[PDB]
Order: sequence, then structure tokens, then C-alpha cells
Amino acid sequence: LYFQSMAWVIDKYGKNEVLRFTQNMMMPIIHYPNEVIVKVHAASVNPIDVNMRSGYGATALNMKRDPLHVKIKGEEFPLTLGRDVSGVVMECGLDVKYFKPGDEVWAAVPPWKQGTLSEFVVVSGNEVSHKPKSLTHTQAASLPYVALTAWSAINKVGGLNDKNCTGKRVLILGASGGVGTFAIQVMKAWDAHVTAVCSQDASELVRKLGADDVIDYKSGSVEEQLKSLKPFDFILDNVGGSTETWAPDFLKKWSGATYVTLVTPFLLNMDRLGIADGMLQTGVTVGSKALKHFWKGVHYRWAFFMASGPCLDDIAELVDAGKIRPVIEQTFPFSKVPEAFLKVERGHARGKTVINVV
Ligand SMILES: NC(=O)C1=CN([C@@H]2O[C@H](COP(=O)(O)OP(=O)(O)OC[C@H]3O[C@@H](n4cnc5c(N)ncnc54)[C@H](OP(=O)(O)O)[C@@H]3O)[C@@H](O)[C@H]2O)C=CC1
Ligand code: NA
Repeated sequence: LYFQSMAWVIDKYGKNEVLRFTQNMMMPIIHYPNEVIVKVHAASVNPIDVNMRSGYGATALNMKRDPLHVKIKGEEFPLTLGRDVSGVVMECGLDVKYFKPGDEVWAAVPPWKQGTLSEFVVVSGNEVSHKPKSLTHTQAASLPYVALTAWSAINKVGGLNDKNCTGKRVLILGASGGVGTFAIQVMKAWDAHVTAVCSQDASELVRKLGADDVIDYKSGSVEEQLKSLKPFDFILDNVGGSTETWAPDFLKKWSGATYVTLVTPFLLNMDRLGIADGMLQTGVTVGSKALKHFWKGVHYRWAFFMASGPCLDDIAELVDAGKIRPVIEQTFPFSKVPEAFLKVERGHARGKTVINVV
């Protein structure tokens, strides 16, 4: 009689033990005419998933989940994590025009929506794209969240594109993870010269992906090494913290060189101080740092993941043209999501961890 479906959900924030498997998920529902229901075939685990499991961003994300303050506390639960999906379209609302049942699609889901570690996921038409024809679901599911994060930082915030990168020198701090391994490749597709900073053991990987130079950040003479290279037109910082104290100094000055960071206290400030005071603090940091770097002749920018079907269509074109490859470290069956989370939580990513749902 009833329709039941499967998911990994959490009922409270905490350590990995909060993960719970249920075969009693309700059927997915189209609430708005621009939504699409997708059968999840594969999903990837992202550090944002492990962090959100522990409560990270809860304050800000709850405001996003319920703008009106019309829901009660703990109303996000049960919460399905997972941001990436490769799969097949089951149903569309009446305003979706470019997708239909049976299409093979991928998407990155915003953090404030129910996630993809489930049999089905509801997404908005503007977040979804036809997946690369050349990739399996497993391969494709590794890409959307990291690719869109990289795209936001590089293209949208950085202003770099296929026409203006030729012979620009790019530094990627943290080149061996999900974002970095995508970033190396999109930058080489646009003919930039790429310097990758990563651990010694990742060096072969990042070179095969197209890194021109590699710096081992534990080599103990990173400064003399960077000092020995020409300056950079662009730095993508995926490490953060102390990197900001030395890395901007290696950009060309007074030439529109840009430092973009993906590691910010945006969500942490609101967790610690609340929405109003956290947002204030974030603004003070943003404003003082932008001006201070402007005075030293560089643009300093923050960048964030942003969901985009149209950007995914551009990415799928690069994949199918052979310019971007998926980099999958490991796959886990659906029954081993907790194990996949522990692996991610242990660190030292070399590309991506994918969950096979089908
Ligand atoms: N603002 C935003 O919207 C987003 C920000 N991000 C940021 O980027 C990271 C997540 O991205 P992702 O690419 O998926 O993460 P990963 O976990 O897949 O990759 C991070 C990589 O960084 C390496 N690393 C750690 N320390 C250093 C260092 N000091 N120098 C060079 N490499 C280092 C790790 O390897 P090893 O430790 O072995 O060197 C690992 O390969 C997080 O820090 C996250 O905040 C991610 C998504 C969205
Ligand atoms: Na598969």
C-alpha cells in the first residue's frame, strides 16, 4: 500500500554516530512548479557534509530553511545530507520545460535544502543540468559541488574565462582535493600556467591533471621556492588561515591580480555570535581586508558555492570535450555512508569519495 523510500538522515547534530538509515522516508513531493524529482544513482561526500553533521552553519541554514520563522526549533530534522547527485528525472512541475522524465541529470543542491543521500531528491529546475554523456553516474556524481565552487571562485569572482587566461600564472593552494583537482584542469583548459601547492605524495596526480609546477608545502623552503618563481596573476586559496598572511605577497602588484579564498568565517561567525552580530563581524573583516589589500595593489575576494544548472551545462561540455576528468579516490555502497563519512573526516583527500545509491 504505502510508498516507502530509503535515506541516511540525522535527528540531531553530533559525531558520526548520529547517522541513521531509514526505509520509511515519505514519497518525494513537488511543492513548486519549477521543481524536478530525481532518482539518485550516485552522490558524493563533501567536507560541508561532515561539518553540517556536527552543527556547522545550523543557525544561518535554519534562517534559510524558514525565512518567516514559521517552523519550531529542531524542525530541520530528520535531515538528509549530501550535496551532489547524478541520476534520472522522475517528475517535473508544470513550469519545467527543458527536462522530462528519464533524462539523465546532475546537480549540486544548496546546503539549506534536503540532500542527496536518499533514493530521491527534489531540486529546482535552475539547479539541474543534463549530465556528461561520457561519464557513468558514479563518475559524474563526484563533480557538481566542487566544480561549481571552483567555477564561482575562478570565473564569477575571479573574472577568469576561456578568453583571458592564456599565459596567466595561477597558484592553487590545496591542489589535491575535490576543488583543487577540478581547478587545475579548468585552468589548463583555458591555457593558464598552473602552480599547484600540495603534499609530496599528491604531486604525480596534480601533474597528470595538468599542473606545470608543484610545491610541497611540507618541504620546509616554500618561501625560497615561491620567491624563486615569477609572481602570480591569480591565487585560489582552498586552505585558508595562515595562508593569507604570506600568499597575497606573491601576486603581481598594480596589475589587477586577484586573491580568491574559499575558506571564510561566514558561517562560523553566525554560529558563534548569532545572525546579526555574526553578519556584522563578517562585514568588518571583509571591508577591512578588501581595503588593506587594495592599498597593496591587489584584489582580495571571498567566493562561495552557488548552485547553477547553466554553469553545470558549461562544465558538462568541458567534460565531454575531454578537458576535465573526474578524480575519484574511493566509492562506497549506500549501506556504507557512515564509513564514507569517517574516511572524509580523516582528511588527506586525493580527489573525491562517491556513494553509489543505485
Ligand atoms: N566558501 C565555500 O563555499 C566552499 C569552501 N570550500 C573549502 O575548501 C575545502 C573543501 O574543499 P575540497 O576541495 O572539497 O576539500 P578536500 O577535503 O577534498 O581537499 C582539501 C585538500 O587540502 C589538502 N591540504 C590541507 N592543508 C593543506 C595545505 N596547508 N596546503 C596545501 N594543501 C593542503 C588536503 O591534503 P593534505 O592534508 O594531505 O595536504 C586535501 O587534499 C574546505 O576547506 C572548504 O571550506 C569547499 C566548498 C565550498
Ligand atoms: Na554506479
